[PDB]
Amino acid sequence: SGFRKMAFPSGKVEGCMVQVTCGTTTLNGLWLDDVVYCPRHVICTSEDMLNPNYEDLLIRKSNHNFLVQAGNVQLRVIGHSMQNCVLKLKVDTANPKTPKYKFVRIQPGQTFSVLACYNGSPSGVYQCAMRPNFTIKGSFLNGSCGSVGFNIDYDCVSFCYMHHMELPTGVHAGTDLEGNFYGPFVDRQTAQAAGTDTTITVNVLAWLYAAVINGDRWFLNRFTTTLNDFNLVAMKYNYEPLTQDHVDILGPLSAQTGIAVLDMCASLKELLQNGMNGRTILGSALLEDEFTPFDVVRQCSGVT
Amino acid sequence: SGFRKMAFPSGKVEGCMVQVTCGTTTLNGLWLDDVVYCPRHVICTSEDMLNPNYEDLLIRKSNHNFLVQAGNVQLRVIGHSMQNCVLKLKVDTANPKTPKYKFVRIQPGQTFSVLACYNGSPSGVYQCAMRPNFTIKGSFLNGSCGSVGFNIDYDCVSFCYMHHMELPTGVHAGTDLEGNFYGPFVDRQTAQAAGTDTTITVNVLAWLYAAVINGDRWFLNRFTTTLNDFNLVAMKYNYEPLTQDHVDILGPLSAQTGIAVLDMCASLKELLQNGMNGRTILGSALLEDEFTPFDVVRQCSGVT
Ligand SMILES: O=C(CC1CCCCC1)Nc1cccnc1
Ligand SMILES: O=C(CC1CCCCC1)Nc1cccnc1
Repeated sequence: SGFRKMAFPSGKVEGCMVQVTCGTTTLNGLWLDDVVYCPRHVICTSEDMLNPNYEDLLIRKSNHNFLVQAGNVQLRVIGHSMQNCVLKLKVDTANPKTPKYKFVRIQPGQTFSVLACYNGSPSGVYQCAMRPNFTIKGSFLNGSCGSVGFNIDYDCVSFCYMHHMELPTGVHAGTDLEGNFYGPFVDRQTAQAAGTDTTITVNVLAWLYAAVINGDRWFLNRFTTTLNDFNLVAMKYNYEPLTQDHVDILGPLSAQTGIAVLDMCASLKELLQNGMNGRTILGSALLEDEFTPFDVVRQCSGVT
Repeated sequence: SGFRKMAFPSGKVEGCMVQVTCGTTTLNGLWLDDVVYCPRHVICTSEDMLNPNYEDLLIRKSNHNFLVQAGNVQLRVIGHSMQNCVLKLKVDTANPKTPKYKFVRIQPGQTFSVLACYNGSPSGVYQCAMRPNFTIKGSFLNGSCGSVGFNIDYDCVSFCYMHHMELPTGVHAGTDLEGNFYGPFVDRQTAQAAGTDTTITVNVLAWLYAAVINGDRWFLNRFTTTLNDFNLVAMKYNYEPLTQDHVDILGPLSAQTGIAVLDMCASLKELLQNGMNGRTILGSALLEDEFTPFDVVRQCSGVT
């Protein structure tokens, strides 16, 4: 019993973290097989960061200008190329710690573990959601860039996120491992407002199922609702509209708990309309939206 | 910027996790040098678990009855002994992944990372506090026992916690790595009520400093207070009394932010007396007490 914002075990990712230095700027790289993936803003200087001409900047850089250090051993860089907003540095050595891995572009609402890194060294790990507005609410300083998000299916590490920039609002933006930004963000030093952030309704419901499973049930009411009723309430409170897809994905939690999805929606509806009246659910005084139905099933059954 | 309930990178601990099986019961072991540390209730059967005579039970067990498996290779067990509530299984092979480590008994209020494990396999990692009543609010199922808590100072893993039992209230109890329970708990199948849990006041203050640093400051007021005034308010609300020690430890956050500790106490006082009025601090609708002043400094500066 008990329920925690649990991150994936970070060991398989630790073994892939390197330091990347170009001119003066240092940040993190991801060493998989004989390629190191890092943010392309590694090649920038403070005078460039306004509106960097990454193509013109990269012309001026040679394999020898990319200092790649794994612990206390340097990697020889035999190739460099720019794919969208990441650099691929071909090195002469395969990372002997390369886990089974894929590159996956996650969907907003989907969760992942971040291993925050500085100078290619891990500092810690936490679980995150891709916000509906394609931002993450991270813990990232100068030198945390190139830290990656991931999921792990048994032995396969799915890399979904590379950290690039912090918005003036203090929220985080980043790319997939093909260096495509999640959201409209560009790697520049300009004000870039994040759209309206909605609450990930299906994740709140999944978390309400986790609560019931772990014995927090005071919020179960004698009401039901309809997708269309519930969604009128969702709109008001900037929740994502609930679809039959979302309901289908909650089926395992519905089946286990025997609480129909639309009944739980009616619990959610009442919590939105009346607040929590100074009570808590799984040690939280607000509605947690960063556990997927998958996350709840995994943790509540103990998948490894 | 941003602030997260961050766990230590779990890789150094993953490499120490094994499976321990005695009779039918399976749970987790910790393989360091040529010793495997596991909960002694591994030797119990469901008929024993009421009031187990661990000494008499252990008589009946031989080195060959302790099946110790690291991934898909068995360890030969050349010795077994009981220290308090853990078993030390001497194996013929040193764990080649043994990190630098110590065994440290933590103080209540101190935090640590848990790597929850099943069948010697990691499932995930989260940050925890030893509650003032020597319980932890974990995420642990059947087979999670022998999962360990830890801190990491650069390269040294300090093991502080081994998970043993869940109380009927669904809160967790466990030992240091010398198998001494934190708190009054015994490894039996009896109702064992946990004392009153207080809020770890110094950690809330440290978290209030983290909030101010990350730009959440709406709770800063024009008031101050005194240790003795503040502590009258602490009592009412079951906060731990604040001491000069606690104030001394907040000095780095006070100095950085230039907000005297007793001023922040006066912020805390008002939050206790008036609640949060439906606002949030670092994405929380209640007062977080599971970040130490050390934790806040580490994360806000980015120690690795
Ligand atoms: O965002 C920047 C600088 C950006 C990076 C992209 C190019 C313009 C400059 N640094 C940073 C700081 C804290 C957390 N994350 C990232
Ligand atoms: O607590 C028990 C059984 C206790 C263990 C000690 C001896 C009496 C039996 N199992 C469990 C379940 C979930 C999380 N943690 C532990």
